[PDB]
Amino acid sequence: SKPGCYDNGKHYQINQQWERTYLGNALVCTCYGGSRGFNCESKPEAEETCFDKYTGNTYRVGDTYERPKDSMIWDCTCIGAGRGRISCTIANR
Repeated sequence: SKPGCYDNGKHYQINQQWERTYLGNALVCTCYGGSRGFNCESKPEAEETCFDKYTGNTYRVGDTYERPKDSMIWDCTCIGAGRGRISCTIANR
């Protein structure tokens, strides 16, 4: 039994922050203890906005917007966050 935070082959102390990588991309990490653990995250850069490479409009992350494409309707969601994860899944109903 012993607390601490082992990452990147280093021995940091709880409540400590360090820089890592998720597979192969920037990814910071913050220790919360031996029980809470740590939650990594990519170099923050203001999360709350889109672009819509399709046309290039402005949409928030807290709002959905359908997008008619082809003979199939989908409900695209401005799931930017990290950058742009606009998920478009067929209508629920």
